[PDB]
Amino acid sequence: GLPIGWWIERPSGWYFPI
Repeated sequence: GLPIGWWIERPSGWYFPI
């Protein structure tokens, strides 16, 4: 969802490690 966080997302962007 957001480039920042932990790793890449499914739809787009990155996600958080929680």
